[PDB]
Amino acid sequence: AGLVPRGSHMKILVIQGPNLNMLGHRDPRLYGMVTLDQIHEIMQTFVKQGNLDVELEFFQTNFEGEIIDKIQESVGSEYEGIIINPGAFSHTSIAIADAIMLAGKPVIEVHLTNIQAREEFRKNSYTGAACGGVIMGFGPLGYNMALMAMVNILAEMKAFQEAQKNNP
Amino acid sequence: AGLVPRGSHMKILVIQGPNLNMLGHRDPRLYGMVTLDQIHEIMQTFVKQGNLDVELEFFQTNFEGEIIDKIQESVGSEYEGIIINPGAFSHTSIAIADAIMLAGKPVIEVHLTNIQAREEFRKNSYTGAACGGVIMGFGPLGYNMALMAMVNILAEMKAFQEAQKNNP
Ligand SMILES: O=c1c2ccccc2oc2ccc(S(=O)(=O)N=c3[nH]nn[nH]3)cc12
Ligand SMILES: O=c1c2ccccc2oc2ccc(S(=O)(=O)N=c3[nH]nn[nH]3)cc12
Repeated sequence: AGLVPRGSHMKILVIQGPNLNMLGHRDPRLYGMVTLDQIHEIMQTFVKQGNLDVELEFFQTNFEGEIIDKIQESVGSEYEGIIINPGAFSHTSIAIADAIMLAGKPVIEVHLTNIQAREEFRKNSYTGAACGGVIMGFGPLGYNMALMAMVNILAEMKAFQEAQKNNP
Repeated sequence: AGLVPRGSHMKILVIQGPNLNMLGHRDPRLYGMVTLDQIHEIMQTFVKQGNLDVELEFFQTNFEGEIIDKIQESVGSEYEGIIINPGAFSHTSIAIADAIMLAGKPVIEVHLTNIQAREEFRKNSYTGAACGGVIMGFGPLGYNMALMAMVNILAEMKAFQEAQKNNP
């Protein structure tokens, strides 16, 4: 008793789906040539500026199967929550949505654009329905909003579980 | 020149739509009896904790027309941005969506629940499509996320407009 110091390395996995790696090379003039690496740096700076004890891991892929593999690799292993932008797969991938459903951890969906405001085929998100919450239309800023939420959620889950939940 | 001290009273209007006033009296056991007034207090505390120079005004109504009147009253007058939860009107009110479209200021939509994860009739948001961005499924926390975003947006709009934009 009293032998386990606190508190948190929170470990959050950020999964980016198809085409996002081309940000700032084709577009966005919409955010003035911000790149995907730059969004990731922005998230790291958010952590630093808040003096938060958070470890971020970043992963981008154009493959549905690589997204599912990555979600599965997190289930047994260390990552406490996932921030995901499945991009265009959000509207079609029942398989990714099911993988999220049974990930056993909080998952937050982010989109750069307001997918509710575009073509009819972009309005549906199977994956969004599986996630706890969805953020859309804030550009890179949306990712910092997702991080703010995830830190709150993971900090409160600990409080409950331990100290309270249990003092072995 | 140099005769106008800076910087910000940001004035943000928070508009809550139908049934939300009954939070914590019928539900949410979903958030343990949090009331609508309590959400508003949470937002005020967010401002205080960040030492932000932000003024919040709160308004709840069960009337579509009162929401439109309130949006209009902001156009000519002082409020720099709107955070809105139109609730069940989101799925049906073209009129509120049009009022948002021409509000001439940033408008962010928030829902407590993940409306993408419920009945088919709740998935559509006319109002969400009109807003710059949408946040759903974070409970009260979503409102603090909306505030974080709005402060960023309004701070950057000033930088541009003034100093840069213009030094009369
Ligand atoms: O805006 C972009 C974008 C711009 C330049 C080059 C590549 C790009 O890839 C993207 C991928 C996803 C998104 S997204 O707005 O984050 N998600 C979407 N879901 N369905 N459609 N969009 C925006 C984008
Ligand atoms: O969860 C509630 C709620 C619980 C107890 C009593 C009244 C309530 O009113 C609400 C009003 C709106 C929402 S809402 O999830 O923020 N927005 C919705 N749009 N369409 N359906 N829901 C949740 C709610």
